[PDB]
Amino acid sequence: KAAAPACPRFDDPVHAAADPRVDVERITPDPVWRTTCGTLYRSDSRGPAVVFEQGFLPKDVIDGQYDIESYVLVNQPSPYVSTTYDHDLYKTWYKSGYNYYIDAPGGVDVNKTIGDRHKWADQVEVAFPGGIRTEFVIGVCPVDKKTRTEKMSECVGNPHYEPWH
Ligand SMILES: CN(C)CC(=O)Nc1ccc2[nH]c(=O)c3ccccc3c2c1
Repeated sequence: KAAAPACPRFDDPVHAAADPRVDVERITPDPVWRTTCGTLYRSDSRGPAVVFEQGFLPKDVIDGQYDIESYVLVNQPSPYVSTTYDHDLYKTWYKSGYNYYIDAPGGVDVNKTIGDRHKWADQVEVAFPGGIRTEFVIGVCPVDKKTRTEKMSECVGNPHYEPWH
């Protein structure tokens, strides 16, 4: 056996962003940034050909909803790309299509920022302001809709993934 090491910390809290125009000072309430570096996940209907080329881009870094509580409660275009600590959250998204695997620094830990008592706390969300560059997307597994399971012989690694710890 061996015990795991601690995580590298980038000076820039949105180092991972695919759209660097995001304005960290407009995030409300004051963000509590994730400091761990385990695999995160994102259920998305968008296909890997697109995600591996572009990364995850947010809907609207300019005029989107920068208030995290508002974004979480009432889905609206925002500067954030949502991910989760929970490998299995894809089972709750119908027509999910894909479970993406993400190894990215930072992100806003939603429950540490707005509390763990709101309606969607069990999503254990990490919100990435400005999204996530493709170099931080490990890969993807397609999801079988009828059983809500991963088609594990059809997982694909992202050729652009760059390990960093
Ligand atoms: C960037 N938009 C396409 C995303 C959207 O409007 N909703 C959305 C779309 C996909 C999402 N996927 C997730 O894995 C997730 C995990 C924790 C919390 C939220 C999500 C999530 C939310």
